[PDB]
Amino acid sequence: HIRRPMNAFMIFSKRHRALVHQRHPNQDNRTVSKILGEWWYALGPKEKQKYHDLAFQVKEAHFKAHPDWKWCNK
DNA sequence: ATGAATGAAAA
DNA sequence: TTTTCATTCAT
Repeated sequence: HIRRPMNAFMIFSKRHRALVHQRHPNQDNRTVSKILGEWWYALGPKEKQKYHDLAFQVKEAHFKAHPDWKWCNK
């Protein structure tokens, strides 16, 4: 099963979700998601375009390690 | 034990 | 609107 290439904020979330959870004691993982969104807005273009470069580099190797793959929504 | 909903974005 | 990750919470 070929899954979609990760977004930029998806990579961000993967790298910082645990952190947000540790730094907001026993919160809900949806408030964790929200705070992750806040962190993403408050992030400087400096690293935002780094996560963007990461998303590009994952996307290329997804469009070549899987030829003829489409964004199919049922 | 299985599904819902929280977040950004490219499609 | 859909879905990529993750996961508490609700069912």
